[PDB]
Amino acid sequence: GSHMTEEEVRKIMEKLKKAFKQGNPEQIVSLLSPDVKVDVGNQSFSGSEEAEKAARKLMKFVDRVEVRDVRVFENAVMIAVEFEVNGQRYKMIFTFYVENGKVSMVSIYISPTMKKLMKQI
Amino acid sequence: GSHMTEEEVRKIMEKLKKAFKQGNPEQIVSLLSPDVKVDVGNQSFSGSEEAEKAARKLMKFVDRVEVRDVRVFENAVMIAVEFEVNGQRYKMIFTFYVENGKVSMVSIYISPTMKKLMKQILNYG
Ligand SMILES: [Cl-]
Ligand SMILES: [Cl-]
Ligand code: NA
Repeated sequence: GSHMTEEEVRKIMEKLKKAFKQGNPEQIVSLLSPDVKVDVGNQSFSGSEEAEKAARKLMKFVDRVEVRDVRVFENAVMIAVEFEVNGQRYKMIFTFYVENGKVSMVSIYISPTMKKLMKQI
Repeated sequence: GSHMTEEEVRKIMEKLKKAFKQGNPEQIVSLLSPDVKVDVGNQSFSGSEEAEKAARKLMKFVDRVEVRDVRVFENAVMIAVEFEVNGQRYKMIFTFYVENGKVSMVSIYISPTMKKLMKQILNYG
């Protein structure tokens, strides 16, 4: 009545996984709920518009994307990625929490070395 | 030079799991980095002492804890729990990101029905 079956979460996982693998950010943005909450480093973003703006900014600095692993846990889709920015490689973890077929919350873990870089972006 | 092995992460996972199941928050607080960042709903907390305060507030209202499932993903420990508050059961997911043997960041997913309740507890508990 308000939750998502494993099958439903898996469908969104496949979409997210495919989008990351193709380096296709627009598919992921379309999966965000209008009031999506994004947490990355000290920064926090509210709303799909703010999230889309942030995603586009980040992707402009990213020269290469590699998907290391993807896992589903309850209504959470976790994606471990490596981004190349200016010849340097950074590992990040994206967690997508799904409600009603869309992503309500995004938690992004970034390494301390990327924190300095991420402030610029 | 800066990472944690799967074995070290799993050790902390076991500690976190035991603390939840046995209902002993001080064990969790002891694993938090001094500058731990916690996000739950609209609330945000910085520092272990502040996180400790939030944990104590919550535990005042939580009458039962059930650890439904636990998984390790890279340096993230995810714990799915059910909390009982005032006779009602809520499902939550706690994600603990580990750095250098302690938890640097905590991300908590809560269902929309719990959102109002959690704001009361964390602000006014
Ligand atoms: Cl449901
Ligand atoms: Cl290391
Ligand atoms: Na949410």
